[PDB]
Amino acid sequence: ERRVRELTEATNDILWEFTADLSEVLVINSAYEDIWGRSVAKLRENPHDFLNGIHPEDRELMKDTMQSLMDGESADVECRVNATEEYQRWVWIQGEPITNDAGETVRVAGFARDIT
Repeated sequence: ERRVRELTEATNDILWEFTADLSEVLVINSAYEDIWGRSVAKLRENPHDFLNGIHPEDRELMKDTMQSLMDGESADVECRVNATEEYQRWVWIQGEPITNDAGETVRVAGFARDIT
């Protein structure tokens, strides 16, 4: 059923990864620009910039998401994005923690898919 879904519309997921303190973007692809309505260049210079593209109500859900990741759990959230389009896009985000030698979450990584 997944393949047939993919025939109907080619997948174009955002692939992302940040350091856990959001000091840097480690992975971001060009799909980010159309969906978020913001530049990858700006994100690299300020890794917190993606938050400005998230509806202000879903911004606090993101705090809960980061906390889950820091507790070593995977997370799965849906939120409204793209400030230029009055946040009319919905995105499905799934993230996982990448840990250091001591089991601490030091990077967070996943995908984001435009689900309308």
